[PDB]
Amino acid sequence: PQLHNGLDFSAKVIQGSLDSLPQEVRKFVEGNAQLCQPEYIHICDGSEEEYGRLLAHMQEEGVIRKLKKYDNCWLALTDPRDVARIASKTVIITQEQRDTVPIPKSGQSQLGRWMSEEDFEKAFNARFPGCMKGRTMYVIPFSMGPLGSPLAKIGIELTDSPYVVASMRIMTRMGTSVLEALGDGEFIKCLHSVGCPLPLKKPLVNNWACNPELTLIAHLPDRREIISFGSGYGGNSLLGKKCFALRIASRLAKEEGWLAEHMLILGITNPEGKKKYLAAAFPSACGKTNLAMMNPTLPGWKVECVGDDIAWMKFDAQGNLRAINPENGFFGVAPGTSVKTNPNAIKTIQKNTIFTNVAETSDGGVYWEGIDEPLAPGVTITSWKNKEWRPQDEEPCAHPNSRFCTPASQCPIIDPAWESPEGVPIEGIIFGGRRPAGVPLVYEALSWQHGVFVGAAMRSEATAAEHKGKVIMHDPFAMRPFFGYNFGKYLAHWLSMAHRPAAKLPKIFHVNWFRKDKNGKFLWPGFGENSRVLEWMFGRIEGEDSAKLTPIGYVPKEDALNLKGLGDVNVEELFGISKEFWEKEVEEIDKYLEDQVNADLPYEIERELRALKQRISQM
Ligand SMILES: Nc1nc2c(ncn2[C@@H]2O[C@H](COP(=O)(O)OP(=O)(O)OP(=O)(O)O)[C@@H](O)[C@H]2O)c(=O)[nH]1
Ligand SMILES: [Mn+2]
Ligand SMILES: [Mn+2]
Ligand SMILES: [Mn+2]
Ligand code: NA
Repeated sequence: PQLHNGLDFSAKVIQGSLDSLPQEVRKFVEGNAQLCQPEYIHICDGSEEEYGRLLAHMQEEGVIRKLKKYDNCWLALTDPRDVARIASKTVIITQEQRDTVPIPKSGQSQLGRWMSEEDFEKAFNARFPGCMKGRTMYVIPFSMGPLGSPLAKIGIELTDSPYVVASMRIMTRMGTSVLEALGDGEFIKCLHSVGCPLPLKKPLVNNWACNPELTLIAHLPDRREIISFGSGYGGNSLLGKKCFALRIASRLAKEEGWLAEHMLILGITNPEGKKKYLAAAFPSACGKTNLAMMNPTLPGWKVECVGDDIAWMKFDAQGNLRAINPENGFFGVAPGTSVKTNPNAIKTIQKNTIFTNVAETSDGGVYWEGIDEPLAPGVTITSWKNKEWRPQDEEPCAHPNSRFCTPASQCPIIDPAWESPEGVPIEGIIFGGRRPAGVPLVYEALSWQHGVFVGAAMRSEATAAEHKGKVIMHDPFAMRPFFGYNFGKYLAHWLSMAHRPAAKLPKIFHVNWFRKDKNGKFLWPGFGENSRVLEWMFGRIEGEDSAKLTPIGYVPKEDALNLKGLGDVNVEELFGISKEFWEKEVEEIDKYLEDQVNADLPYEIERELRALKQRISQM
């Protein structure tokens, strides 16, 4: 069917067969093989054999090290220039800027970053041609969600990184069964290159291929495409993790009437054996993963994990808000993780786990700040920078957002319905973040509309490449880095859920684990003690008379919370609501919503802001 042997890359296939791919999958693979000029094409099958060899190869090349203390665990240390998502290089392309972000009255939008089609075409042409020369293009067929679930979506990721392949096997469902399930159906096109064709133009740092200068993570929702160049790390390279999971999915969700959110999903069971599912949106550094796998301090209570990071939610015919975890593993922040703060994570990560940018102990174990396991005298620490490290050094031993990448199936408190194709019925949505002052331990929204306002108004003390130290910033719905489209329209979409006939709208709560006294000490012990707060939400969903009305919403009554074992807890200060603080809070929210959202702000949000101002004025 051709004049030469040009567009057929069969000769370069080293696993699988181009003939076995669906027609549109093949076109995507061969079009990008022509552009990127990889040496080989490896069609991934997801098999155990594929994985072990892939790992052994990366070991054979010094890309990863085997962690000899554990069962089949591996360490990758990156180039320090490639250590997180870079917000300024993360862009969404649409015809009109306003469909992607509201137009800010001053400075930049804090709610997204748009690039024109024209600008993106130029950027793409400056990056991808020839970018995989001398490397293998891996073809990763993957499902976001349980295979065959009506809530699941399929992608194909092309990548030149075996680290991506290994990690995507953990974090998504991938391999031949996905290609079988897909047939000729639609899929998200995911294109990734580390941007270091051979022979290398620049020196390789720490055996970690990347192109910081040209790093660009792009999303083209109208084309169903994600195109990412120059980073090998995390949400920039595992294109399911955030690019698909939140940015593309939230736009699909908008079109199709569902929700794609930065939320954990947990199941909680009381001492009577009654069970409920809760979703919670907190920003990075605010403890979704701790909550999602909680070991509850309260006797007789049980928490089970459905997911720790992404929730895809859609109302079913009965009106239940059904949530799936579209991921297959946990991509968790390592620092701060311990038997104390997260015993169930510790049990999950002892096998078949890939660690990135953590420290290594001389006996081949993992180490990081806050691990709360002292070492035997004589055991030394190699930092994530590959150097020897002593506890009194300036630098930390692990990168502060270093990660583990671990199969979800290995969590000992994994919910037996975590892969159920219909999802789990969410009865409560929880918002929260780090507020050192003013915001009490827990409150409950007065209505759905108020609850959406509470999500919209979220602020949190965030912590390096965008500012020095900790600073309180807006992070509505914990989605500030992740909106697929105009935030004002996202709020409208949330509000519209109230007009679905027979919808069983979840109760909305806001939490604050991080309130501090005058001297900077935490008022609330947190972690497993947060079961006490979950108990109250549970009772509130059951309609128990355990709430006192305040201007910000409902709070627990005096003695409504079980504080047995916690007699030193300053409840006065921890639940205190100051008129002065809240006058300032509503003024600041007003200014932020005006500046950042303006003409796209829904009426209902403006009304909730007025209502809150009014309630505060009567204090
Ligand atoms: N004081 C206090 N700190 C907590 C609590 N729960 C979690 N943390 C802290 O939150 C941090 C861990 O949160 P992360 O794992 O970054 O949060 P996450 O929401 O899972 O973030 P991503 O995985 O990036 O989405 C550590 O600093 C913990 O000490 C709590 O109940 N109280
Ligand atoms: Mn080699
Ligand atoms: Mn997490
Ligand atoms: Mn996250
Ligand atoms: Na390395």
